[PDB]
Formats: sequence, C-alpha cells, structure tokens
Amino acid sequence: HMKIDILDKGFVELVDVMGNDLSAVRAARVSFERDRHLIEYLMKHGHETPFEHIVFTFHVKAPIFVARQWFRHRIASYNELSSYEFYIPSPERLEGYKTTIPPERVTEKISEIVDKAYRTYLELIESGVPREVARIVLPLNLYTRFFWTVNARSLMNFLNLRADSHAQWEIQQYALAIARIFKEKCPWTFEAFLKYAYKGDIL
Amino acid sequence: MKIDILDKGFVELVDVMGNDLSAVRAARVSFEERDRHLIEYLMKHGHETPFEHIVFTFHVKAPIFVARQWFRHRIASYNELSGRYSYEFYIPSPERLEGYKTTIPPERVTEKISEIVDKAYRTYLELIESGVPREVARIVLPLNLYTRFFWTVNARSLMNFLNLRADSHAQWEIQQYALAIARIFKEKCPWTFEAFLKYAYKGDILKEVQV
Amino acid sequence: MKIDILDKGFVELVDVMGNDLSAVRAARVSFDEERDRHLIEYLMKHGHETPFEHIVFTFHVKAPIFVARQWFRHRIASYNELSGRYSKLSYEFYIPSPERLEGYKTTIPPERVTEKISEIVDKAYRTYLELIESGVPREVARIVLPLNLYTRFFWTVNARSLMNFLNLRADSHAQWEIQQYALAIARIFKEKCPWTFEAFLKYAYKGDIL
Amino acid sequence: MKIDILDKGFVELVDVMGNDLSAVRAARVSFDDEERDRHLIEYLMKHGHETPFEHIVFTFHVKAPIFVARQWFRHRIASYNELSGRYLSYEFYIPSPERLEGYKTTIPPERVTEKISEIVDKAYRTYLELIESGVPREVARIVLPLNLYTRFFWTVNARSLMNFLNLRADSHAQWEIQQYALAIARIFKEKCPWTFEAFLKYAYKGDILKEVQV
Ligand SMILES: Cc1cc2nc3c(=O)[nH]c(=O)nc-3n(C[C@H](O)[C@H](O)[C@H](O)COP(=O)(O)OP(=O)(O)OC[C@H]3O[C@@H](n4cnc5c(N)ncnc54)[C@H](O)[C@@H]3O)c2cc1C
Ligand SMILES: Cc1cc2nc3c(=O)[nH]c(=O)nc-3n(C[C@H](O)[C@H](O)[C@H](O)COP(=O)(O)OP(=O)(O)OC[C@H]3O[C@@H](n4cnc5c(N)ncnc54)[C@H](O)[C@@H]3O)c2cc1C
Ligand SMILES: Cc1cc2nc3c(=O)[nH]c(=O)nc-3n(C[C@H](O)[C@H](O)[C@H](O)COP(=O)(O)OP(=O)(O)OC[C@H]3O[C@@H](n4cnc5c(N)ncnc54)[C@H](O)[C@@H]3O)c2cc1C
Ligand SMILES: Cc1cc2nc3c(=O)[nH]c(=O)nc-3n(C[C@H](O)[C@H](O)[C@H](O)COP(=O)(O)OP(=O)(O)OC[C@H]3O[C@@H](n4cnc5c(N)ncnc54)[C@H](O)[C@@H]3O)c2cc1C
Repeated sequence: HMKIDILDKGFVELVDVMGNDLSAVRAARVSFERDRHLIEYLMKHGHETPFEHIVFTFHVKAPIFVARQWFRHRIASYNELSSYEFYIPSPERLEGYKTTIPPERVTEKISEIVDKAYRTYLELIESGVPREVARIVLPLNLYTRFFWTVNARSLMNFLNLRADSHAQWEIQQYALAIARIFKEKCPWTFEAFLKYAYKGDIL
Repeated sequence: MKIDILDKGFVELVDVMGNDLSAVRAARVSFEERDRHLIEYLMKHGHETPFEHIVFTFHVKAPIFVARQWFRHRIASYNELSGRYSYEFYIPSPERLEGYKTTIPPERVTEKISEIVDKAYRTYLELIESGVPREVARIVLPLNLYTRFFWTVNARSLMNFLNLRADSHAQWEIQQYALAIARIFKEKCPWTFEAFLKYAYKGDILKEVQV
Repeated sequence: MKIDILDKGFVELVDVMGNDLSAVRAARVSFDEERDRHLIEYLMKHGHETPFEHIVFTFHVKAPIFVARQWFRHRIASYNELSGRYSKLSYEFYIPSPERLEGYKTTIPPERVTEKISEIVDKAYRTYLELIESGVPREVARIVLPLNLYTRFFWTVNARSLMNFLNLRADSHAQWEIQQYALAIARIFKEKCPWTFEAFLKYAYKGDIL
Repeated sequence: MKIDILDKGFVELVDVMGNDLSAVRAARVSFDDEERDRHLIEYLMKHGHETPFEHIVFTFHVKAPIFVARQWFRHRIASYNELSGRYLSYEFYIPSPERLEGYKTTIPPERVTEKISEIVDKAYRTYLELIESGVPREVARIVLPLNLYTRFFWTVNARSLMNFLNLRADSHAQWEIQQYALAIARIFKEKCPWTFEAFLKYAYKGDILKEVQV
C-alpha cells in the first residue's frame, strides 16, 4: 500500500505484489541460508528467469514526457487513464546551469505558457471542439496516470536504464521510488541485484 | 488447489495476484453489480489489457509432449526441471483409444506402450550405471516421460491459452490440462471467467464441460 | 514507397522481409499459385497466424506525439524514435484542417479553431526558444511543447502484429488521426502481401474502415 | 547457406532483412560513411543501446533433436513454426563414441552408441507397429525418444539472436546446442560483420565464440 510522492504533484503507489524473494527460489528449484545463497547465485550467473515469478502492480502519476519514456518498456502491462495538472519545474531544477534568466523566472515562464495552453484547451472544449482534438494543444508536462504490472526481471532492466545519471533527472526520481518499493518487498533480490547486476549508478 | 490430470500428472496453483477487481481497478486506473458490469463491458468490447493485471503461478507436472505444446505460449514465464541436472511415464488408458478401430485390442496398445517405456527406461539406467552423463543418457527416454515446471502467466494470456488448448482441435491430453487450468481460473476470477465464456472464448469444450 | 498523412506527416516503407510465400514456407516448414493462396486463406480462417510472423516490415513514420503515444502501445514490435543524439532535430506541429471539425457544431468557426491551435503552438514554441537561448537545457525546455509536435520513428513489426495493429487502429473507434496512418500502413501491407492482406479482410479483420 | 550439425541436423538461412546499416539507419531514424557508421555500431554496442539491432531480422530453417529444440524454444522473443507431430520422416540423433570420449565409463564408448541405437530402433518399430494397427499418430508418437529430429523455422531479430548466442554459444550449455549456436553465429557473422565483431568485443558473455573462429 506504499506511496511515494515524486516531483511537485506526481507519485508512485504500490497496488499489489505477488510473491517475494522465495517465489524466485521456488521457481528456480521448482519446489515449495541456502536460499539467500541461491538468489545471489542466480543473480551472478544471469539466471534471471526465476525472478519473472515475482510481479508488482504500480499506480503512477507522472508527466507525459516521463510516461512516454516509461512506456518504452514493452515487457510489462499498462493501463492509462482516458484531472488537469502540470509539472512545474522548481527553480533548483536549474542549479548548475547559468541561465540569462533567473531560475525563478524560468519557472514563471513555464507556468505561463502552460496556463495559456490550458485556457485555450478549455475554450476549445467549451466551444464544442472534441476533447481528442482540443487536447493536442496541451503541453508535455501534463500529468497522466496509469497502472503498471511488471515482473521483477523486467523491473531490474527498467532500473538499469532509468536509475542512471544519464537518464533525465525526472525519470530518475521515478526510478528511485520504484527501486525503493522493490527493495521493501524483495530485500534479497534487490541486494543481490545491487551487488552483481545493477549497471546504473544512482542506487 | 491441486488437480490430478492423466495417470500421474497435475496442475497445482502456487500463487495468484489480484482477482476480478484488479482488472476493474486497472480499467478505472484507481481504487458490486456495477463492477461485474464493468468486467462484462471490457470483455465484449475487446478491452483485454486490464486483464493483464491478474496473474497466476501454476506448478504443472505433465508429459513432455504436452509441455512442448504448452511452452509454445511465449507470453508467459516458465521454469522447468533441468533434463541435464534434475521417472514416471504417461501410459494412456484403454479408453483413450475409444472411437478408433484398431487391429489390436486397446489394452494391447496400452501394454505395448508400457513395454517400450520399460525397455527405454531400463536402457537409460544401464547407461547411467555405466558412467554416461545424464544430459546424454536421457535422450533415449520417450516423449511420455513426466516433467514439471512453474508457469507464471497473466489472465489475458491465460485466456488465449484456453482459446487454443481447451478446444477439440488440441490433443486430448492437453485439453485435460486446459480444463484444470480453467477450473482454477474460474474459482479465482469468477466474473472474468463467465464474461470470457460469454463474449470472447473461441474454443468449444468450456461451453459444454462444466467448470 | 511513401505516403503523406495529416499536414506534414508520412509513413514510408524502409524494408520488408519476405512476401505471402514466406508464410507458406514457414507453415509447411520447407525451403502451384492457387494451392498457395488456398493455404493462406486456410490459415487465416482457422486463426493459425504464427506463419505470418515470418513476414516483417520496417517503416519510417513521421507523426504527432499524441498519435505516437497510441502507436507505441503496441508492444510486439520494435521502435527507435528521434532523439537528437544521432540526428538533427526539427520542429513542426500538426495543425488540423477546418474539415477535421465537420460534423461537429461549434460556437467558434472551424477556421478559428485551427487558428487558435496555431496560436498556442507558435507561443509554446517561442517560449521554448526563449528558454533555450537563456541557457535552459533542452530536456527541460521542451516540456512546454504541445502534444501535436511531430516526432519520427522506425517501426519493425511482423505481419501478425501488424494485423493486430490494423484491427485496433484501422477502425472508426480509434482517433481519426491514427486511422489515417493505419490506412497508409494497410496500403503498403496490401502492396507487398496481397494474398495475406486479402485473406485478412475476408476472415480476420475486425475493424470497419478497411 | 546451409551448415550440417551433429549426425543429421542442420541450420539453413532462409531469409534476412537488412544488414549492419539497418541498425545505423534505425539509430539515426533516417532513411537516406563506413568509418562513421562502423563507429556508431561500436558506440551502440559499447553503451548498451541495443534496440537498433532489432531492425535486422533473420529466418532460419533448423533441423535438430527434440531435446535440443526444447532448450531452443525457451527463447521467447522470436517466432517458431515446427513440423506437426500430430499430423513423415523419422531420424534420430545417435551420439558418436567421441561424444562420451572424455568421461570414465564402465563400457566401451562404442557400446553406448550401439545401446542407444538399439532402443531407438525398438521404439521406432513399436511406433510403426502402433501406426499400422490404427493408433492415431499423436498417441503412437509418445513412445519416440527425445533424440528424434524435428524441424522448425526460426525468425529472430539481431538483438534477440545475440542473447541466444550469449546463453547457448557457451561452454555451460549442452554440447549439442553449442554446435547449433556456432552455426547460427557463423551465418550471423557473414550477414552482419560489424555488429558481430562489436558484439564479441563489448557485449558477448560467453566463451567459445572468442576462442573458435567464425
Ligand atoms: C490444434 C493445434 C494445432 C497446432 N499445429 C501446429 C503446427 O502444425 N506447427 C506449429 O509450429 N505449431 C502448431 N500449433 C501451436 C501454435 O502455433 C500455438 O498456438 C502458438 O505457437 C502459441 O500461441 P499464441 O501465439 O497464440 O501464443 P503466445 O505465444 O503466448 O502469444 C500470445 C499473443 O501474443 C502474440 N505474439 C507473441 N509473440 C509474438 C510475435 N513474436 N509476433 C507476433 N505476435 C506475437 C499474438 O497476438 C498472440 O495471440 C498448434 C496448436 C493447436 C492448438
Ligand atoms: C477507442 C480506444 C480507446 C482506448 N482506451 C484506452 C484506455 O482507456 N487505456 C489504455 O491503456 N489503452 C487504451 N487504448 C489502447 C488499447 O488498449 C491498445 O490497442 C493496446 O494498448 C495495444 O494493443 P495490444 O495489446 O493488442 O498490442 P500489443 O501490445 O502489440 O500486443 C499484441 C497481442 O499480444 C498480446 N500481449 C502482448 N503483451 C502481453 C502481455 N504482457 N500480457 C498479455 N497479453 C499480451 C495480446 O494477445 C495482444 O493482442 C484505446 C484504444 C482505442 C482505439
Ligand atoms: C540515455 C538514454 C538515451 C536513449 N535514447 C534513445 C533513442 O535515441 N531512441 C530510442 O528509440 N530510444 C532511446 N532510449 C530509450 C531506450 O531505447 C529504452 O531503454 C528502450 O526503448 C526500452 O528498453 P528495453 O528494450 O530494455 O525494455 P523492454 O522493452 O521492457 O524489454 C526488456 C528486455 O526484453 C527485450 N526485448 C523486448 N522486446 C524485444 C524485441 N522485440 N526484440 C528483441 N529484444 C526484445 C531485451 O532483452 C530487453 O532488454 C534512451 C534511453 C536512455 C536512458
Ligand atoms: C547453461 C544453462 C542452464 C539452464 N538451466 C535451466 C534450468 O535449470 N531450468 C530452466 O527452466 N531453464 C534453464 N535454462 C533455460 C533458460 O531459462 C533460458 O535461457 C530461458 O528460458 C530463455 O532465455 P531468455 O529469457 O534470455 O530469452 P528470451 O525468452 O528470448 O527473452 C529475451 C530477453 O527478453 C526478456 N524477457 C522476455 N520475456 C520476458 C518476461 N515475460 N519477463 C521478463 N523478461 C522477459 C529478458 O530481458 C530476456 O533476456 C538454462 C539455459 C542454459 C544456457
């Protein structure tokens, strides 16, 4: 039932979990500590199929540009909603970058066009324009929500790619919440993953 | 839940994530008779994705010729006993040969299958007793040798499996496994199952064979 | 073989592996024209579609992001979208034509709806350049751009998955924009695999517009 | 392009879509410089950006013993079409003495060969008998040994193919499938030389392909 807030209005919420570290042990042996030893053994040599028997269901609220990257992970199940909020980058988001415009003003200019686009959308809607058409004016930082069911193996591949300094900061934050939850429900698998398979650097 | 299939096989439910409501939750993307109304609506309109949020893990013991057919379903996860490092055989019953006129009595056919299986197995043990590695010695064992595997699959894929295996076109032996699979599916997801039969099931036996 | 879609989009055939006979060869597992078409119709009629997985296409698509998001929901395929790390990035947007709004009674004339969409696109785009020039990283600045921004991708999919794509997108219930791309996809598919395409429409196509 | 494997098997190239440049065009998303293209292939492989290689596809026709096919069919990201056993041509894999020539046995390597050959013969005969008798082939075939040869068409993209080689072109895999993987590698090397060399240099996890040639 975990829920972690991300960005200004987003979140990653655990909906359900099937199995735990032992589910992988049971699959590896096809049965029902030497177990903690098996998990590391499987992880080191790359015998990842057993980890497919651990599944998670997440409910995610994220901006569309983050969701688009996320949806690139094909080995998972998705259900997106089909209620108007936008991700406004905080000023600290620009730290490290020397901008002509003070960080606060960048955050302002972003709020402004967002507000203008949204008002235009509302206007078109109020005039009878089909929502599917009017919505194309909305910006990429609009929040959407979706359910994500993914097994532990696919999830680790997701973390290898998004829990990395080379990934956009925003997606990293989401990947951090995903890892946090994965760690809570599968300590052994996660630790093992971190010790032998994790390719990123932020975890 | 363990259901015996054939002479020594079985389908045993290991774990399950969610139920009919999981698909309802997924469909609405949030947290009585209207939920069941939703399941039906999704099924009759081809909105299958919500059902991917229901997942099962089965433990199956079946003859290799049946497993081979089963493993053809790629949208699932499998873990089977290693033929290399990890001995019962399926002997059809005389009744299995009912309907086909044979030159010899059904029990004769049954006896003969039992005969070769016995010879193959005896030869196998002989090879092993001789120092022959199992990965090599096992190649003489027949296709009716029983094997075991864990199968994790979501409800949408499980329904595709039923469309194909719980049908008269599939070999009788796997139909039997498909019936047990359907039996378990129905008990864990009654609304989805009824909706499935009513609007999307393409097979024939599940609409004739109770549960 | 290229087809223009919307105002600045397109679907272009990049490569294709096999033809109708590739599904025949796979079905028979090996290696008379009417005997071959009969097998193809036979496979399609009984839902034996795996043989059609041995026909593959690679398309180059230029579409608005909102169309792309729906398209990318088809997981049994391969995609590579433009990033800017290997190729230059261009900025164009889908501006609906007044006709797109027919059948709908609007308080604002169609031409005025088109005008308003162009307006936001212009302002969103300029705010974007404003941010870039100010030293704001593109990854951050681009978040103000609208969903009608055109993007490009390569799409490799086999004929079976392709037919699933047409069943869902070449249909009146799918958004009009994606329908236009689906029609174009169907067309190239027909040109390269007429027997398979014919059979698809006769026994398996679930949609309506084709 | 056909290569014999084991005593009666083979791997045959049926078709192929694209080449090394298919990955380059996909990574650049452009459908319009050997030095630079080769550099990009290596860059992609070195940094794990593997999706571009999914736009290179192969179709093979394979003949292998069922015990080998069962291992092969475990690779799910691919397309398979196998001969229907439920609905001619029965051959079996008989290990040569050199196969066991490395393990201490209590009988001559040649005896194992004869032993295996015997049962295969006995099982095959019983099967033919049952068939003649009127027993459906889907039922009579269950007495056939796992070394029976089957055939299938295999369509797989370059990315998935490399995962297959990682796992099967390795000393940890059974010797028999190792032989097939070597043949697969040979064909792969011939059609996509750059991707293959890049594969071996930055991503290949097995042993044999860096030891054996082509
Ligand atoms: C009566 C009967 C006779 C049969 N005869 C033969 C035979 O002669 N030869 C033979 O080889 N097999 C035969 N089969 C096996 C048949 O090919 C299987 O149904 C198939 O291998 C597994 O089914 P699937 O594709 O529906 O399932 P899955 O592999 O689980 O896939 C589920 C869904 O995902 C899809 N999908 C998955 N991967 C891909 C992909 N790579 N490309 C496109 N779509 C994909 C499709 O939409 C599919 O319906 C037979 C089966 C039956 C029941
Ligand atoms: C009018 C309309 C409304 C829509 N509304 C919504 C909405 O509210 N929410 C939403 O999320 N989407 C919505 N969609 C998108 C729709 O769900 C897409 O068609 C779908 O996400 C992509 O199709 P697919 O699963 O058939 O294809 P693919 O992902 O390419 O899969 C092909 C086949 O393989 C299968 N398959 C693949 N992966 C799996 C898996 N992991 N488990 C089980 N089976 C699998 C199935 O048999 C499938 O048909 C809508 C589309 C339309 C036209
Ligand atoms: C810094 C960075 C830059 C990026 N740049 C680009 C870019 O320029 N263009 C772009 O398009 N994307 C880009 N991406 C997104 C990247 O391509 C995604 O990681 C990918 O689309 C989804 O990952 P996946 O294939 O590993 O995962 P999934 O799709 O979930 O697949 C999991 C595993 O299954 C596999 N697999 C699944 N389907 C197939 C298939 N059909 N064929 C073969 N193997 C398969 C592989 O073994 C894979 O690792 C970038 C990402 C990052 C972090
Ligand atoms: C030496 C050796 C020993 C073996 N021992 C055993 C054993 O004891 N027991 C046994 O059962 N098998 C065993 N196998 C078979 C092994 O499980 C296979 O490698 C596997 O079934 C097929 O590999 P794959 O997952 O890498 O490939 P594919 O199925 O082709 O998948 C390709 C890539 O896509 C992925 N992927 C595809 N589908 C999913 C999914 N549903 N969820 C998550 N990720 C997915 C991963 O990123 C994957 O690497 C062994 C193999 C070898 C070589």
